[PDB]
Amino acid sequence: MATLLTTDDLRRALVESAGETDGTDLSGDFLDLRFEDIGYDSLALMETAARLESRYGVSIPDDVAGRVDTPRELLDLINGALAEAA
Repeated sequence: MATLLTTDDLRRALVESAGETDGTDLSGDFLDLRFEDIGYDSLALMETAARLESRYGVSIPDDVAGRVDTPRELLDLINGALAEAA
């Protein structure tokens, strides 16, 4: 059945990596947002992915992690790798 990331799962990654709700409101849907729009660098995106990567046992290239403009594609990317697992 696999284990995919919901809006809460990915939200936590962003929030926890940034700190603790530091203006980073990913409450509800945040897929149609942009990382620059929410004050994120790819550096934090690495950290975001890494925290999830470690739990789910996935691995995404740093260059690919720090390439997503929208949180949607970050979710899409990890869920893609999650589907590459079983």
